Amino acid sequence: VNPTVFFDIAVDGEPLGRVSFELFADKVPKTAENFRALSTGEKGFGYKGSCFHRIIPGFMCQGGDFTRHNGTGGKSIYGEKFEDENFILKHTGPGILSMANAGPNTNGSQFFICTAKTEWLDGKHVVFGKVKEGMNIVEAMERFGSRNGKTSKKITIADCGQL
Repeated sequence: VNPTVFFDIAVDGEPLGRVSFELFADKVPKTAENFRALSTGEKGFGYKGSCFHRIIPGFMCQGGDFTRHNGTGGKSIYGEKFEDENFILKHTGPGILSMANAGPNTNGSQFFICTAKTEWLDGKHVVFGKVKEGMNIVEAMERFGSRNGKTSKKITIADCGQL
């Protein structure tokens, strides 16, 4: 059965809500397992305490950089990077969960939640999940963003894990 993880989001330290994701381990098992193990911190590191450093309304909320907190760091459980598993799944609309990267086969820990349809990233970013509950909480994160991505308040993952 496809695993389910959750984020407890905080805005400048104040609780905001819970976002839960369905990870399509059946279709992208390696990518979904990385994200799952970073949400539980079972490898010693992960997402708990990291932030959403780049939020663009109408585009996507991006986070997952738990070593440099600005988009220049992060690492997977398999090493500093790992390959593109497949591009079966498409960026069909809001709620999609896809992996960020700096070129072919450079996936680490940085993901982005689509707040819109982003079909131009098909074949370039691996889709591996979707928001299951708390899409309202993601839309509340979006309003603390800006056209260039700098957030007006600190959006953090106060807690994460598996359900």
